[PDB]
Amino acid sequence: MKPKVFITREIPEVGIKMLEDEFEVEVWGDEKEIPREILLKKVKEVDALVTMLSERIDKEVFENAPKLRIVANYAVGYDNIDIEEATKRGIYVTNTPDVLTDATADLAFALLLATARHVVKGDRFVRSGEWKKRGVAWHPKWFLGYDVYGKTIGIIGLGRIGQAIAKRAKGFNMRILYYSRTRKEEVERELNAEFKPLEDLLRESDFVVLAVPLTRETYHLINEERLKLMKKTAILINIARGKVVDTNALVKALKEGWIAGAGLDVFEEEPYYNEELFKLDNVVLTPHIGSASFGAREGMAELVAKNLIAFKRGEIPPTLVNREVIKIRKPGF
Amino acid sequence: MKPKVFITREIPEVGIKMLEDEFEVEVWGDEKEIPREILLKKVKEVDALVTMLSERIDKEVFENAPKLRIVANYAVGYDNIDIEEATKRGIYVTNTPDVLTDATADLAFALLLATARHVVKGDRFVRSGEWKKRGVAWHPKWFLGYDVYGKTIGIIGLGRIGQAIAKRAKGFNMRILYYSRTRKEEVERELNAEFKPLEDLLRESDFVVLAVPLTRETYHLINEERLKLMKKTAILINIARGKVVDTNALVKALKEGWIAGAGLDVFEEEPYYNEELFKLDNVVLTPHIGSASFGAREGMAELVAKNLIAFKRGEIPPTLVNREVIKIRKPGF
Ligand SMILES: NC(=O)c1ccc[n+]([C@@H]2O[C@H](COP(=O)([O-])OP(=O)(O)OC[C@H]3O[C@@H](n4cnc5c(N)ncnc54)[C@H](OP(=O)(O)O)[C@@H]3O)[C@@H](O)[C@H]2O)c1
Ligand SMILES: NC(=O)c1ccc[n+]([C@@H]2O[C@H](COP(=O)([O-])OP(=O)(O)OC[C@H]3O[C@@H](n4cnc5c(N)ncnc54)[C@H](OP(=O)(O)O)[C@@H]3O)[C@@H](O)[C@H]2O)c1
Repeated sequence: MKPKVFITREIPEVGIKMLEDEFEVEVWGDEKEIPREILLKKVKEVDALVTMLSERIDKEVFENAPKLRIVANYAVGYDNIDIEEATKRGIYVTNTPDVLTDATADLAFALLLATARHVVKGDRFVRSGEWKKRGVAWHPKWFLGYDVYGKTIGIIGLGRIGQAIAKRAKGFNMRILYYSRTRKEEVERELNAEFKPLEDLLRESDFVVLAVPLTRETYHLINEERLKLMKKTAILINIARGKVVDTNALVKALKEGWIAGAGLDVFEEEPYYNEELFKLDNVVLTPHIGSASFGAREGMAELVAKNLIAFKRGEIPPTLVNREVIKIRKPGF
Repeated sequence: MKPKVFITREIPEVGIKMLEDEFEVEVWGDEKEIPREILLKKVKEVDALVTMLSERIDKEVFENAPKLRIVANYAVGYDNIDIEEATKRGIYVTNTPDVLTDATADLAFALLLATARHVVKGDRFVRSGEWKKRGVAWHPKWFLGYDVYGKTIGIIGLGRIGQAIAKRAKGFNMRILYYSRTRKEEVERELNAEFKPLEDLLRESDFVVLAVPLTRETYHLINEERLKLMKKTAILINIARGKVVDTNALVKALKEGWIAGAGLDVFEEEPYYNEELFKLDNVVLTPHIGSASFGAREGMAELVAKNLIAFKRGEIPPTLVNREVIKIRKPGF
């Protein structure tokens, strides 16, 4: 097991064990992200690298790692890596798609429902004792929320996660609108999803769910202008990336009644704190837990081991991101 | 509009307006439940009565209401009314089924996902600034929750709400088990739901959802013995009636790890406070808001008016509960 690999955070043990007999494994042990200073130092003799979304694996990193031929991100997204600079150095970059799809769609719907029906607020009300204090049991007009069944959901990014979200929406007999770079008719057919230019999707939707990678294009896709297109009753759900939304524009819309509420799993800076946003009652927040299900994180761990182990054996990584590097160099150490 | 009617709480105005031109409408205006003292006094000259879940419409009430010939409950459940004593006195009792089905199923699934994925907890963590304070952005083992998609759900009471919940479960490709008093083949066929004696449903389900009315039989159906039957990974969802569950047994199961967590919308006493339960992080609570969607509450108001207006025109109420009273006396004032 000559191949050296450094994992920047403690992923589920199943992945670690899978790599044991094939690699010399070292793993960062503190919960907080690893300081760059230390990282630059630990990547000197490594062949493989397993990083997290929060870590920025740019050019400076690839420089201090002369022997690094593969970087397996422990996420499906990969906007934290400079994939262009890596394809140049013949460095393979993998990710973990599909294994975390259901957990992320499951969380998107939890947010949609929690926001639409005020579960967080109602919980605080009960748990704090306030409900008991008030002496009121049940009231016709208390915590009135929005209907979900039969409503129109507009998925922005009908990819692996987007499609999973649409499959669930069918269970809520929703009318499914979606905006995406292309139209895959076999997908439109199976899900009964209808393409709509972004402006139309924003105008006709009761729930708008973001599920696109973060790129130059998607950066601030949801701005103060597009926020005005949505209905005053619509709710926005973001389980994509924090920067796909203009927080300031969003905070304005919520305070100004442009839309009804928001469920946010991601933010422009993580961790995040914003007194204004957090004062709001029509907002539900979670600390980037989209893929946090026992099953998903375990599957991610196993998929990363598969990619690194296939690369060892001179094979194209099952979930290789930049296939254009197959040319610059072939699989191996 | 000779007929007099007294609504015990301010239901959506659309219902009041519908009755305004056919009845002499009076409505209790405080938000807290009307004191019995005042109530007994207000029902003296009333022909119709519109009550809430919170009010106990027993014999003592039917007495002080010599003209009262119809009590429209503003709820689908009716365990708050002494239906027996009413059918005796020739008093028609109606409820509001179907109009609130979707809102309750929607809330039931919202609790399911929020408990499974720690939504409430995650929000407190983010909102309180604690997440920012700790310095960790994203961690492989943080807030790990349970998968929903593909899992097994056991619906106890496959009625109007139960079936709605099963329709949504299909959206999560769940395997649907269900315990109920009878088996309706056409329903099993449409939902792909499989009957299972209560005991098997409890051992095989990852999510147990209660949707039965409160009765002698269902009283404390979920006790310390049946809770031991559930998986240590299972989650219990109660959107039925607080007393269908033995809170004490539940609190025990939760602290002891007999089951993973609970999502509760109803309680044995409302409003409710319980320091032990509320200290728990694997419990999600909401103040009996199951039917609190704009559409549901509005449809309930309109349905109650349709019932009262049909009874006036000498017709059998569309959603008449106690049909055995059709004999004791015909429809009218
Ligand atoms: N919150 C969490 O815990 C969590 C968990 C997992 C993933 N995520 C986020 O979810 C993202 C997507 O995940 P996925 O697996 O579903 O990836 P994916 O399938 O590759 O992407 C989904 C869709 O985004 C579309 N898209 C890309 N750029 C677009 C643009 N400019 N305009 C419109 N549509 C665009 C893609 O269309 P085409 O492919 O046809 O161009 C694709 O249909 C990840 O990249 C990550 O940022 C968050
Ligand atoms: N939390 C909220 O905000 C909220 C909102 C609305 C309603 N609710 C509660 O939900 C209850 C059910 O609503 P629904 O419209 O679905 O009523 P439903 O359709 O009349 O009843 C649902 C099911 O319960 C079954 N059942 C009754 N007794 C049982 C027993 N002893 N063992 C097993 N199954 C039994 C019934 O079977 P059978 O057909 O064989 O009798 C039926 O299949 C309401 O009565 C109310 O208590 C709560």
